[PDB]
Amino acid sequence: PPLLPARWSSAYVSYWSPMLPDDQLTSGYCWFDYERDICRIDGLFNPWSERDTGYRLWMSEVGNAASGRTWKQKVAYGRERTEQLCERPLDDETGPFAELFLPRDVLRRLGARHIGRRVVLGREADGWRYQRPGKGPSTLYLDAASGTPLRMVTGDEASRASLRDFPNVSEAEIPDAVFA
Amino acid sequence: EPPLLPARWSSAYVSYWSPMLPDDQLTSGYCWFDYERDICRIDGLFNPWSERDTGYRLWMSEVGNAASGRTWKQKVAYGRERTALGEQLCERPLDDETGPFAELFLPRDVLRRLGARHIGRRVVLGREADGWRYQRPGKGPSTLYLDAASGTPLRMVTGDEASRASLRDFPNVSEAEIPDAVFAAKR
Ligand SMILES: O=C(O)C(=O)Cc1ccccc1
Ligand SMILES: O=C(O)C(=O)Cc1ccccc1
Ligand SMILES: O=C(O)C(=O)Cc1ccccc1
Ligand SMILES: O=C(O)C(=O)Cc1ccccc1
Repeated sequence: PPLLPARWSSAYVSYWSPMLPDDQLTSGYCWFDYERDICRIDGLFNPWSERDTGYRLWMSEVGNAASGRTWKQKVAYGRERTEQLCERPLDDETGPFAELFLPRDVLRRLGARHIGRRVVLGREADGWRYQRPGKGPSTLYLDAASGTPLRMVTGDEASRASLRDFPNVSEAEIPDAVFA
Repeated sequence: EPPLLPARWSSAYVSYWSPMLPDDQLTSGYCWFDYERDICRIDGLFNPWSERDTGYRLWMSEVGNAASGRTWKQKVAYGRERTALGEQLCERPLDDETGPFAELFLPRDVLRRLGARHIGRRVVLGREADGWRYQRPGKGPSTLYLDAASGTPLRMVTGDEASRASLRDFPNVSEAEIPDAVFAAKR
């Protein structure tokens, strides 16, 4: 069971299997620096009920596993009738952060098994299935050559699951300012 | 007289429409602009995009070099597929695309060269902002809202909001140096 790359950043595409009528397809960008033990994710939050809250949330989250504190910048997009979107930002938020969203050693700590191989985003990929504890199964697809992440499946794709795709992973230097 | 845009700026963006019509999408992504390099990068689900006419929803990363007059697009198609499970999304990378690129999506001097007037101040994204209104000759009006203290972009309005406009918001603009690799134009 392999590690993830020491640092990576990618656009991401986030969706569901199956796609139910109120499921959203979204995008953003994310950064994971495992040396600093820190990540950042910018995008429209998925899932988020506009039905129950009255709005769609855009979020930028900086999760610092070294200090155990996350920081969130938030904007709300509400629907009004005059039919328009009403932008309002919410308070910044902090709270506990036990580990990164994908810990570098996740496949070793949760005892992943190799389920086989799948073409994902036009690349050949290793499927690594592992059980989140008291939460359910997950599959992480790693590029079967470079070892960088292609797709993150949270749940069982055969019944119900979140999917996050990473189409342009860069393993390059991340400037300090990104995690300011 | 209107200001120049910041020499370099990058931000998450949220992209939408006024008014929101049935097929209109709210999307998000990230964008980088370097005016000394005469280059820009935008990553996101393309908005607007006709899934009805094409068969899919497009995610794209585009690098547009106004200096070399060339663009590079990385493309991934998300298609709907009927399945035993109801239906599911199928990702399909398309070929990378290259081609001509005339000018940056938001040129630094755009307010100056297109003769923008100061129409007032407004709070945009919780910040006091200056509104600059101008005409894109042969196309329609625009308003660009700039942070009134820092001069950075906050909201780009393409069209007239009270009838039909696209809105792009920039909630976390950074004036930090942009590493060269961001504009590498390889997946
Ligand atoms: O799974 C997703 O698509 C998300 O919503 C992740 C996320 C986390 C923090 C800020 C924005 C998006
Ligand atoms: O574990 C989560 O809750 C996540 O949001 C994971 C994730 C990772 C990368 C981009 C978006 C979401
Ligand atoms: O206005 C938008 O929301 C866009 O779609 C801009 C864009 C340009 C190039 C790649 C991705 C998104
Ligand atoms: O004018 C356009 O066509 C654009 O795409 C402008 C833009 C600027 C910043 C982020 C996304 C799109």
